[PDB]
Amino acid sequence: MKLQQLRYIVEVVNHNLNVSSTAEGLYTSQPGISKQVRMLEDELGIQIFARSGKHLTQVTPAGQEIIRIAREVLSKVDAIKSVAGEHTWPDKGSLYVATTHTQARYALPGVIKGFIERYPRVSLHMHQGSPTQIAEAVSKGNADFAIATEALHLYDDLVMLPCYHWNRSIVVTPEHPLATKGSVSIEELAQYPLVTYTFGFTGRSELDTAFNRAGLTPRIVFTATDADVIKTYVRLGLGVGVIASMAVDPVSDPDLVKLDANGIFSHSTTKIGFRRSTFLRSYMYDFIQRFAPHLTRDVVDTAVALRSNEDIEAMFKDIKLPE
Amino acid sequence: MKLQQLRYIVEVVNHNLNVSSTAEGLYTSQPGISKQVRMLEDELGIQIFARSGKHLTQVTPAGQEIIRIAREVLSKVDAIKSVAGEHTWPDKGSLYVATTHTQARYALPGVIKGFIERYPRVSLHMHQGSPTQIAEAVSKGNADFAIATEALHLYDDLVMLPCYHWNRSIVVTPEHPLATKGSVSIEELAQYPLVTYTFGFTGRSELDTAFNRAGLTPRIVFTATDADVIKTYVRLGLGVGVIASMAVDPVSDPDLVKLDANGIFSHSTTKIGFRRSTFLRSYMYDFIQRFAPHLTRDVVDTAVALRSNEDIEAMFKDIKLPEK
Amino acid sequence: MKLQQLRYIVEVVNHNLNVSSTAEGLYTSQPGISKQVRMLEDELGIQIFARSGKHLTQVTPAGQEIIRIAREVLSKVDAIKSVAGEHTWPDKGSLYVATTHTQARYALPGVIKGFIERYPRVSLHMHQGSPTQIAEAVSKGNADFAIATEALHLYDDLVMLPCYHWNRSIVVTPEHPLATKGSVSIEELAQYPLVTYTFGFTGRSELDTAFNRAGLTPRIVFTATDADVIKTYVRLGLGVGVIASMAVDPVSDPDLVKLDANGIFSHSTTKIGFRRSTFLRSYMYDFIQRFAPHLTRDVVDTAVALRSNEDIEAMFKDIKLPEK
Amino acid sequence: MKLQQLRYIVEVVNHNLNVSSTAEGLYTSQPGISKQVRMLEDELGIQIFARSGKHLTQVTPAGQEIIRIAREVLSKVDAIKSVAGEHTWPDKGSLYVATTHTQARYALPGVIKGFIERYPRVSLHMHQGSPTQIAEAVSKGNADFAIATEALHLYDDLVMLPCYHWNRSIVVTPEHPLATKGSVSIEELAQYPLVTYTFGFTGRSELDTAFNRAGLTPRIVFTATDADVIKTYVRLGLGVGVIASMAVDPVSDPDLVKLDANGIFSHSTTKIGFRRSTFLRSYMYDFIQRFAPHLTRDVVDTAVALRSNEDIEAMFKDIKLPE
Ligand SMILES: CC(=O)N[C@@H](CO)C(=O)O
Ligand SMILES: CC(=O)N[C@@H](CO)C(=O)O
Ligand SMILES: CC(=O)N[C@@H](CO)C(=O)O
Ligand SMILES: CC(=O)N[C@@H](CO)C(=O)O
Repeated sequence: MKLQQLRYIVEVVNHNLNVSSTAEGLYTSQPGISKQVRMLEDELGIQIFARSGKHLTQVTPAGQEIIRIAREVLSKVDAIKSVAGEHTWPDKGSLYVATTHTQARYALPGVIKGFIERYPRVSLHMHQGSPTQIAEAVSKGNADFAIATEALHLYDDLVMLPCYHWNRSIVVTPEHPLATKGSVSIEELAQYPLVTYTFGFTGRSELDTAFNRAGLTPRIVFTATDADVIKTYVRLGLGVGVIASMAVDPVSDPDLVKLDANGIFSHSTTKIGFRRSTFLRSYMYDFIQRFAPHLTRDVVDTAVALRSNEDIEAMFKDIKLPE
Repeated sequence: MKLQQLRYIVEVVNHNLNVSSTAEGLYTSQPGISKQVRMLEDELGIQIFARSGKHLTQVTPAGQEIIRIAREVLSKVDAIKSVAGEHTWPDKGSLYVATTHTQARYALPGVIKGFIERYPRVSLHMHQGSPTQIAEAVSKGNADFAIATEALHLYDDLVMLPCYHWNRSIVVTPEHPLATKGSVSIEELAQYPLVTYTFGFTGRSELDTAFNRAGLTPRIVFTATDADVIKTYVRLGLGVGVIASMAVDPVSDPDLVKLDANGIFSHSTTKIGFRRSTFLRSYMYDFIQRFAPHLTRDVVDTAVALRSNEDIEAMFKDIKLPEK
Repeated sequence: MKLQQLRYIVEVVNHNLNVSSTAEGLYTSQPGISKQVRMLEDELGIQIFARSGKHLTQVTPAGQEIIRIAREVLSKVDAIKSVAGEHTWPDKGSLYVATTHTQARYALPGVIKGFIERYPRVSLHMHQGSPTQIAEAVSKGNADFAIATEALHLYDDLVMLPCYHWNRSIVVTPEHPLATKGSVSIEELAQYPLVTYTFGFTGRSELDTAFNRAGLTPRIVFTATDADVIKTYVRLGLGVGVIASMAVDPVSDPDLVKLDANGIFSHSTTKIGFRRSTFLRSYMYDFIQRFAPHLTRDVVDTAVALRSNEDIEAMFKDIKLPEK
Repeated sequence: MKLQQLRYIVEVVNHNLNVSSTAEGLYTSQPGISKQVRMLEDELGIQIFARSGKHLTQVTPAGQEIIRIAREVLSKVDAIKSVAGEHTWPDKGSLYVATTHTQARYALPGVIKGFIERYPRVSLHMHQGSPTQIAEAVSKGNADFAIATEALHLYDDLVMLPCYHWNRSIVVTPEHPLATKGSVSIEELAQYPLVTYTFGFTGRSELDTAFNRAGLTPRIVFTATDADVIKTYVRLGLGVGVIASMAVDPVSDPDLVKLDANGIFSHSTTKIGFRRSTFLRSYMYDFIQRFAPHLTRDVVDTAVALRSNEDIEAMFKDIKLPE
């Protein structure tokens, strides 16, 4: 059978079985129509229309099922012509970044907003994880980039690109013995129960270093992997939170008290990282310099071309990285 | 657009993008098909296939949508001719079923005999195969029904009707250690070389689940599609078969012991099923009911109007189906 | 054989066969560990690891068995110390839970507050992650409990206790086409770019099933592990989010509309679970009951004595769990 | 803690809390035992044994749980020493053959019985399928060999190794108008309803050829992919079966009647096939010559070395292949 026959029998019913009126609507002749209809009935060996004279009188019981399915065939062919084009698919590439939650929510949404404007057909996949985990996916071949924010010793066999420096705040409820006070100390911090990151104390971290040096041992009551849970947890009593300062601002967090701890702990450096055997696509270079605006193609190319991350550190020695 | 163009592109996929093979298949020539393909591409404004040189390498994203719809169009066309058949002469036509060797050999022979006796002018065609091939046969228009025994996620796009639940046996030669000793644990079973289906272990079968639960890995020496090959292999040494309990006959299977493996592996469910676009002729409703007594005509049509195989399951929630 | 040797080989696997990384991790030196490893190999008469030059390339079949057992041995050792803790001072210790961002942010804060109030000398450690990482944390001894929201086949080796059923929402900016129009079909949804979890589409999730049923393929522009990232992304243009309905607040989520996607995707089930080898301290039973009221102590111990998570399910068959 | 401590406390309970008797059984001294026990209790900070004098009096409530788990630790360590060796695993290789059911049940069980004796650590995987399917897996990379028994036009881009020739029988029930008769004909075959293979009639097959040439059209009532179902189906009435002669023998099939059809249809040739880009392992060469004993390594090497299957056909031109 042909699509055309199907069109003709549906149309003959739209026009109330008037074949002459069918012809005018379809820009053809009554013999044209009638030839196709009769050919279809011959092919199928069943009458789709009852006739009395030359005249169509009605659709036969069987014809009614054929016309119903025929209407479905037509509708589907339209649907074929409606199938959207190759530019609706994001198959121009895929970028897999392993990073932190604060980085993805307070840092990168400003970058993501850009990368997607430029590359609307590259798909973007932000995996989160402990410093340990972040570093493992890059090695394993599961991730393109690694945005290490600390414990950068784990990101060992990877290019290391300094992006900025960050500082740990102390967070407390408004009513807390620290909420009204000006500056606070290491000794009188360790006095309180501590709420911080799950990987915060490992035996080599900075939080640790500041307690081992002071011969103090802190009382940890709650840890989480994500800062937003540390903060939600501090909607309670006596605990003291120890997270990134960028994880708290008084606009979103008016129910909390952000409080300098800049002179209490050493500072950290969020680097970006990736395997050396990875062809840097355009969208890759793009993400890097969207995150850190000084990591322009040339800087990166100049950076990777070297032999050791010591040499990149050497390279940025006397340049004030952002804060 | 033309039906022939939709046939051609569907057949190209059916033939694994091998256009020389397609052309032999439809008794025309490669240039005939390519011209038709390219015109469709031109007409739609969409490449259906990625290309290399003279080779087709893959169906594109957009091509995939177009092709899916093309498959529906052609199945509708075959429904038109089936409706005419039904009205012209109800007791005359053909039924194609795709299933496994065990279903054919042990669940169907009776059912078939009955049917052929009632419908001597209906030709019946039984394809045997793996879950993947059963799904394939229904997809390429080679089969009206699937009778599927496991891996039911391969049939989410079909209407599938529950038939019965079944369980597996461990089966060995009478010498074998497990014969003499009582019941068998997964830890015990894991220490021997396993004989089972090619789709026995897939990463997500009932056999996988039992082994993942115990944190064990199976030692697989021999697989086959057909439970009957597997059964001949066990005529030797240490190998332990893992197959359906109904593939073994306490009478006509005299050289094999049949150990209770109901407590190692969970049961599977056998379903019979079709594309929603298949016109259900009277002999087809009969075939379903003869295979599965509780699938009366109203039960079927009731089941077809629902949205999901999960909704169909719900229909049968306050019933207990046969165990086999 | 020595405990230290079993620690070492387990840690080598935990560290992805990276022995330099292992050695840094346990504050000793690579030669220390290699010597211990090789001696174990020598003692057992089995290479645990395949090697290349100075590199470990994979764990061998036999090595895999040995390692699985080694993991049990070490968990038993930690059970000994947990029992001593329980008897010496019940209200003092640590609880480690691994779960998703939404569980932490929206199902736990209350539950936690209650617990910390009753047990001020129990430190609580909440790891957030993907189904794969939740399973990983319990396997490497980093977590006492998993609260798993989907992909439950990743936990066949744990005792898992049903908590509640949950469903997903389609979520968009108020401009978006779908806002204005009524209910949404999968065919409609498939025509937009999707925003969902990194484990949203796996080949066997609830999202896959809905799409396979309709014969459609999703256009995935953005994934993230955390429902909250996904929610910030939808502050833009066309992208349509597919996430849990409880990750969205008709109050504190004011820039997003929440479309009924209960009729596109089937529900999932949130379970809480542990290795059978974990000694259940009193505060742990409390944590379970506080999270899931119907998991009383007897219900738990009743559930642990059963053989399967499927048997556990059966316990709850004549009950209807909470929907969230 | 150490395994040794665990051993000591379990053993002290096996010996009914007599430490001196424990020492003799373990070839050590009472101070030896007692040092480890006390060290464990110190590590755990809980008493495993109640004491009255120097004497053990009983296992404490907590000690009873520790000794129970300790017994489980010991048992597991034994289980480690019981883990079977690398020679219990079939990881020396895997062979994926795509063939027919008759071939796998009446032909290859004699070969399989051999291959497994020689290679007990190569796993063997027999996939079955329509001639079409058999040929597709080889191409796709899912199979190592293809044992085509007919429609060898599908096995196009593959090495083709003739193994033997086979002939189609006719099968019927004892009571059938053909059961007592001697020889039968093409015309009076087409008189009956036909039970044969699902791919039997394609438009190029031999069954076809013999009917197109004779200007006859047969009445097909039942097809199956497997011969055993064709035969089981012929436990009925009037149908006539058309399958391989090797698929029927009067020992297994006494309820049937096998009946020459050698002069009614052309003969077929079961070849073995494989991609040219496939390194023939030892177990591969082995299977080929176990199936066809004349396809010895040298024959195969001599066979593949050529350029066209026409040349292999040329090569076997005047050699009587088996039957
Ligand atoms: C800047 C940042 O994201 N810091 C981490 C801490 O490593 C965080 O998740 O807060
Ligand atoms: C009951 C049944 O047919 N089972 C399949 C395997 O799922 C078989 O072929 O034996
Ligand atoms: C209800 C829930 O927690 N769902 C997961 C996804 O399965 C989430 O993180 O949102
Ligand atoms: C020899 C053989 O196996 N022949 C096929 C027919 O192609 C069969 O399955 O009987």
